[PDB]
Amino acid sequence: DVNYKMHFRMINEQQVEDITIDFFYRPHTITLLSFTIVSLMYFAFTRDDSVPEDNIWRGILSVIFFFLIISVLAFPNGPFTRPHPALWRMVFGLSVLYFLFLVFLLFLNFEQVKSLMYWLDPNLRYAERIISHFDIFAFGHFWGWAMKALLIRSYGLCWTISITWELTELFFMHLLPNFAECWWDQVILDILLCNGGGIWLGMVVCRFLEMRTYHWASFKDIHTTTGKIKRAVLQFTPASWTYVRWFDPKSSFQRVAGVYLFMIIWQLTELNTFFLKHIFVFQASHPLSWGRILFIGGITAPTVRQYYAYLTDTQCKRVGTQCWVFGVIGFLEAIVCIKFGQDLFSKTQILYVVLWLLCVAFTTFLCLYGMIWYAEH
Amino acid sequence: DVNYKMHFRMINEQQVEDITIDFFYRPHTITLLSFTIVSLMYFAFTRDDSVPEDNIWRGILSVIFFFLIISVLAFPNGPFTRPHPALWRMVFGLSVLYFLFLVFLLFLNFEQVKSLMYWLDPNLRYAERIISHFDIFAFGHFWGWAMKALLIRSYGLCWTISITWELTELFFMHLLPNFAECWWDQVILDILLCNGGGIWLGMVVCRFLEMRTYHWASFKDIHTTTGKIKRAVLQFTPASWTYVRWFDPKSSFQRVAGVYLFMIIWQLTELNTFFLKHIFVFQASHPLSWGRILFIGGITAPTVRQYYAYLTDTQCKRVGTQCWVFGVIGFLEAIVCIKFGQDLFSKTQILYVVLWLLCVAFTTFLCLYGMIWYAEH
Ligand SMILES: CCCCCCCC/C=C/CCCCCCCC(=O)O[C@H](COC(=O)CCCCCCCCCCCCCCC)COP(=O)([O-])OCC[N+](C)(C)C
Ligand SMILES: CCCCCCCC/C=C/CCCCCCCC(=O)O[C@H](COC(=O)CCCCCCCCCCCCCCC)COP(=O)([O-])OCC[N+](C)(C)C
Ligand SMILES: CCCCCCCC/C=C/CCCCCCCC(=O)O[C@H](COC(=O)CCCCCCCCCCCCCCC)COP(=O)([O-])OCC[N+](C)(C)C
Ligand SMILES: CCCCCC(=O)OC[C@H](COP(=O)(O)OC[C@H](N)C(=O)O)OC(=O)CCCCC
Ligand SMILES: CCCCCC(=O)OC[C@H](COP(=O)(O)OC[C@H](N)C(=O)O)OC(=O)CCCCC
Ligand SMILES: CCCCCC(=O)OC[C@H](COP(=O)(O)OC[C@H](N)C(=O)O)OC(=O)CCCCC
Ligand SMILES: CCCCCC(=O)OC[C@H](COP(=O)(O)OC[C@H](N)C(=O)O)OC(=O)CCCCC
Ligand SMILES: CCCCCCCCCCCCCC
Ligand SMILES: CCCCCCCCCCCCCC
Repeated sequence: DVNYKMHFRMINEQQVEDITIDFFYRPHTITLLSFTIVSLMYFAFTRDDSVPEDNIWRGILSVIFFFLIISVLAFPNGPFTRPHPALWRMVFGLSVLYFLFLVFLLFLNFEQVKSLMYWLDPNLRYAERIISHFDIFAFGHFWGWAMKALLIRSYGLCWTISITWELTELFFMHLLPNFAECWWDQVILDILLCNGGGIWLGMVVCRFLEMRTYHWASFKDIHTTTGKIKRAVLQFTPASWTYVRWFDPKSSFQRVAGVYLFMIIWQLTELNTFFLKHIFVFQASHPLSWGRILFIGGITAPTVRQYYAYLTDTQCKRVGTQCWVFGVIGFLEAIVCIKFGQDLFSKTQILYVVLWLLCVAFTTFLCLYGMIWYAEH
Repeated sequence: DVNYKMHFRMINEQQVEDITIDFFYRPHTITLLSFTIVSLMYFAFTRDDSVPEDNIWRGILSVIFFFLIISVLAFPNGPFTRPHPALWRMVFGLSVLYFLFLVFLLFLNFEQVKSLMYWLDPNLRYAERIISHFDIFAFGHFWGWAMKALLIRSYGLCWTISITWELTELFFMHLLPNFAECWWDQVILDILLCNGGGIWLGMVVCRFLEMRTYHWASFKDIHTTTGKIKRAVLQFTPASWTYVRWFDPKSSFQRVAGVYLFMIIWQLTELNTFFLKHIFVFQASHPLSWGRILFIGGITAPTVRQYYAYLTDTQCKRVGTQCWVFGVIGFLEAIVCIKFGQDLFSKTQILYVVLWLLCVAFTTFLCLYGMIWYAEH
């Protein structure tokens, strides 16, 4: 009750501790009101509004910007408080915008969605060997895996997800057999080098952060210029690292089911990315692909932390709002891919779709024994 | 600091006191997660999306519906906690929807706004004596004035703004001289009966509610059926009524200028209503006209109590988020009228627009002496 609302406030709206420069946190919401009104007056009395399409585009951009401002004013900032809670409020505002956009798309038919996508960018309408495969997107995949390893902190989770998803991508070759590819490309380059290296780097960084002691001093008290610069740059780094062990030695059935649902939703997000790219046929270099991946990772970090907090802490009896929104976003992307994807499906074998559900369950069951037996030894 | 955040929480997120039926307040945000996903699955796989135009309409309704659900989870509930804080989160969720809508319109040109309005309702494109003037809108205008009187509790405000607006509504006859009307339409029917009668009814309600003692008991503890029914209907009535006195006997210049801004923004909302009807031609009977007045009426109730809290209590050092949004909405509607209204502007004398600014200042200055001198006697 009294603790419940406080325990949930530690998941939704984490407060900033040890505020030295009070200027950075004192609200000035009336100044924000004046700024918004004056900006709208300028953009309404000086802008040129003779072109319809550009008017619609700029209106959409302005609506997004001022929804971000409203999110700063009202929305919660998750379990994170660096560099500033306003940033995570803005990320939550983007999450809500995306969730509503996905809600809208479920009512338009395929022709209307295609027309909207062509409106977003008209160019869509027209649309040894080891060394060559490395690219910027391999860099992105590796760094995303590193961030996931940082946030999850379990080899038996990240590796299970990596192997399962790589095998699913290999199995879904029949959807797009035109492209010239081999199993080795999506086995070695991904499981061994990209995903493996990302997981290793993330794990070593998490190990460092867990045993690092945090001695955040006031930016004002520091005297030397190099010290001030170091304090400024180190702010973007986390101020603390929670001790994340998913599997208790005496874990109950509820905890195992929670971790299983976590892994299932992770694979669902990977599947949503794959099938969105497949159905709406934009290249990986297109902003609608890598921008969405970046946004999903930025959502994923606080969502992972909130899901861990809800699953472990027995005092927390409400799931955080960002984790809720991420769950809705993942499931709505799955529904969108289902609804708009019946054209490419011919003789769907869900027998493989059932297959990793047991294979994840078998592996998350060996994770228990692999630790329960190791706990004895 | 510690009190500041606590005191602002009393304006933004008022908590429910003496919770007896805990069922009505226990969150079930995972059940709300399963409800939306299952709801969209039904509307995505069973609905017929062959009509391009009706898909956009139902999509807009769905986005609005699922922004209320997000607003229930995240947005604050103002200074009000009856009949349930969720309702006042949905009412806030409409304010953010409406405020962002006005941000969009400030970039569209007059042809697109008209084209958008005809889309909402295609019928817009084509578009003794005392007893006869009474109508349903006189009922609304009276009850709107009665509702305001509850939240203000001062004759020297509700009458100053009633008198000075009715003369400003009457002075604007030159803008629309086609309609056959006389000065006595807005002199006896409104100033004396509609507005004057509404204020009197509103004031006697406050006189009752302020000296009424509140003895809210458990709904379960009540035994008789008539008592249970009486308790249920009585929930929609307020649980408490704060003693509001705008003018302190020793009021400072910051307080007088605080009330002066309240009087000015009140006219602006009255001025916005008159103009956007005149600019975008639609009659009062249209749902685009009376629908907006009902929404602004519901928005006004928490905004007045948040503005009063900010004005008086020296501990409150942040204006509530609902009072912030209503300030932006009341101004964006004025910018919208200015940008799209230059066609009717021919030889505008802002001399009368300056005129009530002094006339309100003179009357809000006599309100001081009218109370300061009465305080001595
Ligand atoms: C057609 C296809 C065919 C194949 C289909 C295959 C189907 C396969 C089968 C799948 C079935 C799996 C069933 C698992 C049930 C778990 C129940 C359980 O343990 O309860 C709880 C956990 O579970 C929860 O409820 C947690 C919150 C979830 C809600 C937010 C969603 C956001 C997700 C985003 C997640 C993040 C993802 C990040 C991504 C990187 C724990 O019990 P509790 O007592 O509530 O917890 C105690 C804690 N308190 C309450 C005391 C504080
Ligand atoms: C230029 C723009 C305006 C400038 C002034 C600004 C004022 C802004 C306005 C504010 C008032 C909001 C009400 C708008 C009036 C509705 C339009 C109308 O007359 O059409 C009726 C809708 O009848 C219904 O069935 C209503 C369904 C639920 C309500 C949805 C309304 C939109 C969101 C409101 C929810 C609250 C959100 C915030 C509230 C502020 C009848 O039409 P229909 O039977 O649907 O006929 C089908 C034709 N189409 C439309 C499908 C093609
Ligand atoms: C071209 C046309 C020509 C004609 C133009 C005519 C121009 C006419 C000229 C107008 C000039 C009037 C200027 C007066 C400024 C005085 C300010 C003042 O005293 O500060 C504060 C009040 O003022 C505020 O700042 C309050 C919050 C306002 C922001 C939210 C707006 C929402 C409105 C929604 C209104 C709802 C309406 C509902 C209606 C039914 C008080 O001082 P403070 O020290 O901050 O307060 C102490 C308390 N704390 C801080 C210690 C806690
Ligand atoms: C660009 C700024 C450079 C860095 C300037 C700098 O010194 O930042 C310090 C401030 C916070 O200063 P404190 O050390 O009191 O808060 C810290 C808190 N008590 C804790 O340790 O948790 O950072 C921000 O607000 C965010 C700034 C960035 C806004 C995007
Ligand atoms: C401009 C943005 C710069 C990037 C800002 C940045 O990295 O800081 C975000 C958080 C900071 O975490 P806190 O210090 O608030 O607490 C942490 C919390 N108590 C915990 O338990 O971990 O770190 C991550 O999530 C790092 C993962 C990658 C995130 C992308
Ligand atoms: C339809 C319900 C009929 C009325 C049924 C009824 O008995 O309501 C009681 C509940 C709350 O009951 P309490 O007296 O414990 O809370 C009140 C608090 N202790 C106080 O006094 O402030 O009211 C609602 O949630 C109303 C939601 C209505 C749905 C919006
Ligand atoms: C379905 C909706 C039914 C209508 C519900 C209704 O009337 O309740 C809303 C509030 C109730 O106020 P509280 O009891 O939360 O506290 C009051 C606060 N502490 C104070 O200081 O006043 O009353 C008004 O604003 C009445 C004005 C008219 C509002 C339209
Ligand atoms: C949480 C962070 C969200 C970041 C969103 C990234 C989207 C960027 C899109 C850029 C498009 C550029 C086209 C030229
Ligand atoms: C705060 C309460 C908001 C209520 C909004 C009222 C809008 C109703 C519009 C109904 C249109 C009906 C057209 C047939």
